[PDB]
Amino acid sequence: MSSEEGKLFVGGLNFNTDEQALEDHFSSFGPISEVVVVKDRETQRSRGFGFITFTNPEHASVAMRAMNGESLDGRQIRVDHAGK
Repeated sequence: MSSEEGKLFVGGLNFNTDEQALEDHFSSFGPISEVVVVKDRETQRSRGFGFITFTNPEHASVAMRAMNGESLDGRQIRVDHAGK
């Protein structure tokens, strides 16, 4: 992305993954500018893919560093930094 968005790409999201679930855990790892999660509109259950925006690429970098392929809600997710 080459931008100060700090957006990370999370894959394999847990079914019980939400904007708050992702924001809370990723917040702990680093600042969260914004959070977005793709889920079922009829089941309201995460589909295994979501987007998370950080304050700065540096913050985005820490989260993927501490979460890439790491058990999120008991299910490993892959955080590929959109920007960094």
